[PDB]
Amino acid sequence: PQITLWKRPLVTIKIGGQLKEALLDTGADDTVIEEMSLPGRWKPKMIGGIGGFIKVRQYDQIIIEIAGHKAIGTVLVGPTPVNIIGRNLLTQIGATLNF
Amino acid sequence: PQITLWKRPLVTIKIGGQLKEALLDTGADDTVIEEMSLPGRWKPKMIGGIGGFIKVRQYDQIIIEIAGHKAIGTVLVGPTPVNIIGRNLLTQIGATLNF
Ligand SMILES: CC(=O)N[C@@H](Cc1c[nH]c2ccccc12)C(=O)N[C@H](C(=O)N[C@@H](Cc1ccccc1)[C@H](O)[C@@H](O)[C@@H]1CCCN1C(=O)[C@@H](NC(=O)[C@H](Cc1c[nH]c2ccccc12)NC(C)=O)C(C)C)C(C)C
Ligand SMILES: [Cl-]
Ligand code: NA
Repeated sequence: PQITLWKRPLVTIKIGGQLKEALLDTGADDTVIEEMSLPGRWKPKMIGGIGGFIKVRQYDQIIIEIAGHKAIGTVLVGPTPVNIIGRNLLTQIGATLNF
Repeated sequence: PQITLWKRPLVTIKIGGQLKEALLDTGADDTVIEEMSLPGRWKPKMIGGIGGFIKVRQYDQIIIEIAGHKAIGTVLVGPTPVNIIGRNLLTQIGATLNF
């Protein structure tokens, strides 16, 4: 699609068999989702944002669909205020910013 | 332009007579710039995200030139680690996400 920005760029994602809403976020290096169960081992990661840093769980090679596009990559799980699809997965679905 | 997302979408902006680097951020509702002087009255605001909230000053009807494209709107000023161009100005320069 071509997604304009008058509204939040919220799309449906599918992860773990579950549909969720997430923000397509070009300001995010990484993809961060609210607490949920994911398979396998995780590794620690610290991410920084507007209010400081937080610890998240990093899961690699997670199958996730983003607005109907399949991706397989790293998903961080933690106390994010909103599910965020970052550039690691935006690149996998071929997204660009255009003006 | 068409901006791929392999790297952070950082661009040069001009605001308040000053050149700065800022992140084109589709996930941001608002535009937030590091501490600087701007004209007019302001009001305080708390903005949230990863790591919690920071207090900022809200200035209205500010012009920012974003990679050569002028936009006017509300600009927040405060202790952001990264200058952020949010949707309120991305819309004005006709930015879209495409995939
Ligand atoms: C690996 C890593 O940590 N990378 C960082 C980037 C980075 C590199 N060096 C650093 C050094 C220090 C700090 C950060 C970095 C990274 O990618 N961070 C991401 C991140 O937080 N990105 C921000 C942009 C940003 C980048 C860098 C510094 C600060 C901020 C997101 O792109 C950005 O889109 C996030 C997610 C959604 C909204 N939002 C924000 O931070 C914005 N908040 C908003 O737009 C909120 C949204 C909202 C509505 N209702 C709410 C209720 C609760 C909480 C939030 C909300 N609105 C308002 C009005 O507050 C503010 C910029 C205004 C996370 C998600 C991985
Ligand atoms: Cl439009
Ligand atoms: Na599906």
